[PDB]
Amino acid sequence: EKDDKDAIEEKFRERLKELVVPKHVMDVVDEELSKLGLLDNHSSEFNVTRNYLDWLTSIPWGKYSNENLDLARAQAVLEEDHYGMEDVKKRILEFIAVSQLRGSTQGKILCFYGPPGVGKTSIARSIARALNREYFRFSVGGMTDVAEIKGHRWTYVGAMPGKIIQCLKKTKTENPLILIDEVDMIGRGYQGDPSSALLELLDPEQNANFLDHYLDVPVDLSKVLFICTANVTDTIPEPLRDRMEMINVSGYVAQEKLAIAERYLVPQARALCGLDESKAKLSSDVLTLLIKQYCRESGVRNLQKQVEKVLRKSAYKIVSGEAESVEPENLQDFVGKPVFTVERMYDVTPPGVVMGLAWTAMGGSTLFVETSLRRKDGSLEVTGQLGEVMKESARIAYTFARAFLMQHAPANDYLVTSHIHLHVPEGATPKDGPSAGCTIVTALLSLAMGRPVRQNLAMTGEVSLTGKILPVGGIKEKTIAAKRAGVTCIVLPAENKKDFYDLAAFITEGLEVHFVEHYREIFDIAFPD
Amino acid sequence: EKFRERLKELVVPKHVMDVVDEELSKLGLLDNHSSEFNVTRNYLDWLTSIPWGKYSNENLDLARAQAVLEEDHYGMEDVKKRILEFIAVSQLRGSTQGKILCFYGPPGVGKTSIARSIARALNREYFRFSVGGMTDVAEIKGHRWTYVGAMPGKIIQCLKKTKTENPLILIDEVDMI
Ligand SMILES: Nc1ncnc2c1ncn2[C@@H]1O[C@H](COP(=O)(O)OP(=O)(O)O)[C@@H](O)[C@H]1O
Ligand SMILES: Nc1ncnc2c1ncn2[C@@H]1O[C@H](COP(=O)(O)OP(=O)(O)O)[C@@H](O)[C@H]1O
Repeated sequence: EKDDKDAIEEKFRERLKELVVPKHVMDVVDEELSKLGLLDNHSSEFNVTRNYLDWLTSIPWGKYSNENLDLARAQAVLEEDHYGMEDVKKRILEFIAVSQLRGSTQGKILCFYGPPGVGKTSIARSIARALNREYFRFSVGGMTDVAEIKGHRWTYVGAMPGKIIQCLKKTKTENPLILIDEVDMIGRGYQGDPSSALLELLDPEQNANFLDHYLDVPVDLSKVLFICTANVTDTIPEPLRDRMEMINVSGYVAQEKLAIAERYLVPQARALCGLDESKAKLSSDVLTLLIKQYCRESGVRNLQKQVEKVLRKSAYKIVSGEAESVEPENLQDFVGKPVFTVERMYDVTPPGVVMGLAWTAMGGSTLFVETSLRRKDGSLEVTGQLGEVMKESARIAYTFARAFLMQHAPANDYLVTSHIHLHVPEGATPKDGPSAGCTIVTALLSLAMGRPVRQNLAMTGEVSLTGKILPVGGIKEKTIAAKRAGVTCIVLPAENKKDFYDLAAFITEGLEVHFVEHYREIFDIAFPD
Repeated sequence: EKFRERLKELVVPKHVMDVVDEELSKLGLLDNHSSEFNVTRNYLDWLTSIPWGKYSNENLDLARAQAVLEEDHYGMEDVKKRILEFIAVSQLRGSTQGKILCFYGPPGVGKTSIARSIARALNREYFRFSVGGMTDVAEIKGHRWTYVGAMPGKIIQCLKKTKTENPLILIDEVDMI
C-alpha cells in the first residue's frame, strides 16, 4: 500500500531539502505527504496530490535570489544597451538611489505609454540586466480570465495555477521583474474581473496575500518590480491609471533613428546572419532612403522589419550565389521596390486647404483640412468622423470665422450666404477634436479670402468662440510629424510654451515658432496682408 | 497535431508563432467540456485554414488572353482594349497595381461575365462576394468569437476557400453601397 511512494514521492523531498516554505505551507506539506503514502495509484486525489507536491517543491519557496546593484555601473549599462530615453534613464537611476537607502528592493510599478517601436520590451531587459534581476513578460492584450492569472480550483483534475505562479517556477525567482504588455488592451469575457485583478497587481499590499486557486495558499510577493506598456493615456482603466506611475516615451527623429539603426539594430540584425561585423556596408546613405520609404511611422518597427530581412537575405546568400559583399544603387535589388511617395504631394496648396497636427496611438501624425463650396440661408456641412465632439467644435469654429469676417472684411459675405463642405481625416483621438480648432478657421478664411496660406505653415490649437486660443495635448508627438513633413514654421498656444523648449535637441533648430493667445495673431502670420 | 499538419503547408507569418502557440497551449488548459474550448478550436481551425504565404502558380500571356476574350464573348471592341491595357501593365510589373478596376453599364451586359473570363484567361481561381445593399461594416469585418455562431470577415472566407494568397475576387455592386 506504501509501494507507490518510491516512484514519485522520492523526487519531492529532494527538491524541498533547501526550500524554506512559509507558515501556511508548514501544515499543507505534512497533509499532502501523509495522503500520498496511503492513497492508491488509481485514486483521483493521489494524482492531484502528486501534481500539487510537484509544483510546490518546484516553486522557489524561501530560496532568496541575491539582488546586487551599483549606482554608477547600472547607469552605464543603460547607456551601453540603448540610445535615447534620457528622461527614462534618470527616472530609473532615481529608483536605484531609492532602493539603496531602503537597503532592499522597492515595489515601485512603472508604465511607459506612447507610440510603439520605442523599444519598451527591450528597455526592460536592459533595466533587469543593470539590476542583475531576473525578468519575465505578460501579455495583458490577451488576458481574458482571472483563472489565467490565479489558476483553476485545486479540487478539479488536471488543474494548473496562474501565469504569475508559472513565472515563479520557471525563473527560480524571489525578487522578480515583471513586464505587462498593453495594459490599455485588456480583454473581455463572462469574467470581466481581470481588469480589476490588475488593480490587485498594482498595490503591493494586495500583491501580498495574492490568492492562487490551485496552490490553496495566498502568495506573498511584496516590494516587487513591475513594468507596463501602453499607447495613449485615456485607454488605460481610470482606477489603475490614478495610482500607476505614469511616464511617457518620445518618438524618434530621422538622424536619431539613423544612429540607432547603425549602432544597435544592425549589430543585432548582423547576429541573425552571423557574417563578419567589420567591412559591413550598411552606410548612412543606404539607411537614409530606408527612412524615406519605410519609416513614416514614428518608431523603428518598420525599419526593424526591413533591416532584419536585409541581413536574413545576407545569411541565405552565404550559400546562395556569390554575394560578393552584397550588403544605394542596389537598394531596390536587395529589398525589392520603393513604396512611399512625398508627404506634401500638393506643396502648392490650394486655397481653402491647410494642414495641421493630430495625435494617434501609433504616433504623432500630420492631417490635412479641406474646405469646398457646394454651389436668405447659409450652412456648414461636416464630414469625416461623425463623432458629436467634432461637430460642436466645428460649429464653434464656423461661427467664430463668420464673426471674425464681419469685422475684418464687412463688405464680403461669402461664408454668410453659402453652403460649404468640410472634411477631416480619421486620425484623431477625442482630445484631438478640439486640437484642430484654429485650422478649420484658417481654412474657412482661406476659402473666403480665396488665397492659400503663407506656404509651408503647420499649426495646432483649440479656439474659443471669442477667438482666444486654448491648450492642446501631445505637443511632443505632434512636433515630430511636423519636422518629418519638413514644415518651416509652427505656431502654438502661449500656454504650450514650456513643453516645446523641453524636447530633444534635433527637432528644435530650423523651426520658426510663434506663441499665440488670440486668433488675430494667427491671421497676420498665416496671411502677410 | 492536426493543426500542425495544417500549419505544415500554410505557414503563418513569423509574428504569429506566439499567437498560434498560446491558443494551442491554453487549449491544453481548458477542459473539453468548457464552453471556451469549443470556441478556441473554431478560432484555431479558422486561423490555420487560411493559406498564409501559399499561392497557386500564374502562367499568363496577353495574346492568349485575347483568344480567351474572343471565344468567351463577341463584340466589346473598346472593352477588350481597355482590359488588355491593365493586363499589359500587370505583366510589365509582374505584380498587382495600386489602382483597382471597376466596370459600369446596363444590367445583363456581361460585367460579371468579363470577371469570369479574366479569371479563366489568367488561369486564376475566382470568388465573388456582394456589397450591394449592405450598411454594416461588421459584415466586412465579421464578429468577435463570443457571438452566437461566430462568423469572420467575408474577405477572410474567400481567401480560405480559394486556398491561395492571390485570388481573383469580384466585389459586385460597389455603387449600391
Ligand atoms: N532607442 C533605441 N536604441 C536601441 N535599440 C532600440 C531603440 N528603440 C528600439 N530599439 C530596438 O527595438 C527592439 C525591440 O523593440 P520592441 O521593444 O519590441 O518594440 P515596442 O516597444 O514597440 O514593443 C530591440 O531589439 C532594440 O534593439
Ligand atoms: N457580349 C456577350 N457575348 C456573349 N455572352 C454575353 C455577352 N454579354 C453578356 N453575355 C452573357 O451574359 C450572361 C451573364 O451576364 P452578367 O455578367 O450577369 O451581366 P451583368 O454583369 O451586366 O449583370 C452570361 O451567361 C453571358 O453568356
